[PDB]
Amino acid sequence: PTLKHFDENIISLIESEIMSVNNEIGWADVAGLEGAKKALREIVVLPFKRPDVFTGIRAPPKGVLLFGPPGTGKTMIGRCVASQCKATFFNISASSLTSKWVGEGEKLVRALFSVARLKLPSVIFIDEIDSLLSESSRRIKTEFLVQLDGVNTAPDERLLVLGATNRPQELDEAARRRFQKRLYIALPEPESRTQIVQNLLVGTRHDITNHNLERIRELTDGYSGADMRQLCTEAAMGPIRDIGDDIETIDKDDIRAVTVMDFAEAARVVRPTVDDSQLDAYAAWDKKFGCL
Ligand SMILES: Nc1ncnc2c1ncn2[C@@H]1O[C@H](COP(=O)(O)OP(=O)(O)O)[C@@H](O)[C@H]1O
Repeated sequence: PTLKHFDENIISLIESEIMSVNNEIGWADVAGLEGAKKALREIVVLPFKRPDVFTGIRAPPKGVLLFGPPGTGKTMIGRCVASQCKATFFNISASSLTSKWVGEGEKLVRALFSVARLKLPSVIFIDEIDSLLSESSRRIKTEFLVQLDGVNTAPDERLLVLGATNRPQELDEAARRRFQKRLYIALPEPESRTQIVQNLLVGTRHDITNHNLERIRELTDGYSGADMRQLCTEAAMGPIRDIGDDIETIDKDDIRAVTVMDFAEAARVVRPTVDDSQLDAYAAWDKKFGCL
């Protein structure tokens, strides 16, 4: 707290639950997405590392839009991107703005860009940004565009706004225009899905074999990484449900290992959250608006 003065509660709200700083966390736990990984590195990381090189025609975009089905790790992708540029991270939802924090919001959208503005390099992550760019809602939704044109008005500032959306087909020309680059973050590849599962099972007693991984991969077509997590929780319930009344007395170590059937059954309960008709409406939007 210094050099600036809004309600001193706004500032705290930022230090407390927007402002974040994570060092040297690479891509860790973000599975797959090689395409997008490459691009973010080219368009944001490299530029933040060498602003002496990336000027003139080699300037980075000030606005990148990540879009795709929900539960594809978009918010963490942002956290890693920030971590590799050794940048101050600012995570914030547009719903937290247009509901949890209204009236106060417009004053906060301002203070956000001010803080960011002096923690350079800074990365501002706005989740569900399509709501923000579509009432006190309008008062805020305006201050926002104000704030974000300013970003396109300071030349040598290492300040990127990173916006994420599950509903890109919901952004008009003037909206999409604020985004030089537009990255499609899509559902886990088959091999990605099983890496997730392996992360999620660490610390849980299980007999999952590589041959099993393959069966799981086989019946988790269309699953997001969030579904995969749902899957694992449900699968882990198998042992739990085999008990009954010993439950309150049983040794946790005596709990049956998680097995492939656990997943096979789990899969029957936990189904993909994305309708095939949507994956197309994404691919269509992407090939006509995305940096493919
Ligand atoms: N590489 C990945 N791609 C997609 N989802 C992942 C990945 N790694 C982990 N997840 C799962 O996704 C969930 C959170 O997704 P999130 O980062 O909120 O995605 P989005 O911002 O696209 O909604 C976590 O519970 C996690 O288990």
